[PDB]
Amino acid sequence: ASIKVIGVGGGGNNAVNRMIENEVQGVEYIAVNTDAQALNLSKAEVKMQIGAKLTRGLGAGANPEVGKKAAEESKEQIEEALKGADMVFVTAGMGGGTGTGAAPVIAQIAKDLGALTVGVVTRPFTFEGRKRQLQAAGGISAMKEAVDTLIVIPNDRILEIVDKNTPMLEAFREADNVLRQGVQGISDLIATPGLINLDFADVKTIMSNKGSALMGIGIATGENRAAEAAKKAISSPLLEAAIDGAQGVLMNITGGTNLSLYEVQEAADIVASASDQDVNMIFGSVINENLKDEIVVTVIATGFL
Ligand SMILES: Nc1nc2c(ncn2[C@@H]2O[C@H](COP(=O)(O)OP(=O)(O)OP(O)(O)=S)[C@@H](O)[C@H]2O)c(=O)[nH]1
Repeated sequence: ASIKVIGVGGGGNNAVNRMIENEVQGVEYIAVNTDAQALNLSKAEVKMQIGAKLTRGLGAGANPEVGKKAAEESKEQIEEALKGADMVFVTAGMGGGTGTGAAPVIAQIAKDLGALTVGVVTRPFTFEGRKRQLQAAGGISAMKEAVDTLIVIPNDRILEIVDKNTPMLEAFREADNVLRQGVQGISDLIATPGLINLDFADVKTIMSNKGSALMGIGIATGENRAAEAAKKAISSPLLEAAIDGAQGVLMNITGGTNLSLYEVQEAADIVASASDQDVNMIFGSVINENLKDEIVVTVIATGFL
């Protein structure tokens, strides 16, 4: 009922902006940064500057230690901001200083408060350099110890979706959109009750912080949309392990008012047919009025180990 989405650092805050612009509902947004300048470009209602004393508003200069200590300096404000949350999503681009360093601290505060804590983060593009990869790896494992589930999106695979024409700025806008889809694929099923009844217990069921969780997305229009989006999702480049490896699978099929009973059934059956015979699978369905002839299928795969 109290669902919070908390973006951390530049990348995460940009993802929270795409979410606000697509009027994702049912969630309270919070933006967190060590950089005061960037913070004021956030559209989130609550804007939290962390590590005022340590960084004086100037960012964490690409050092995860500073991001971590910034979030520790602001320990009590993060607690106040999150009090009463049943569920907390923590988004960030891993690789820099504030995301990598602060996101784990914020995730741990949320778990400690009893929130169901899901992380949704990206691993950086290979073109960003070995040092960004290293820093990111470090924060990804830190995050896994601090969340109930960590969804990890490998940015390189985004380049296998958008065309090879795409320059950096547009590539990163796509990353904001994958991050949004990872949060929203889950939050939409739980923010409001759908036509398929789907509760917290159902969602707790697919939660594992043992191994990075992975997501697949598929989008289609036209008369064969259900099967095409289901099939694309199970074949998403973002889904680096095959879906049959997963012990847990959440599936979100979203569509417009013409989303049909047979499509739901078809998409659910495709995804279940690709999955392990003993998978624990929870399916949800939501109507998005703004979609017209397009459907979206998201799968979150967990418990690969
Ligand atoms: N989704 C998204 N990801 C971004 C964007 N800009 C950079 N990234 C990714 O996130 C990673 C971290 O960058 P960023 O969020 O901007 O740093 P920061 O966490 O704020 O860290 P800092 O030291 O500058 S204070 C980058 O390595 C890159 O992969 C963006 O605008 N949107």
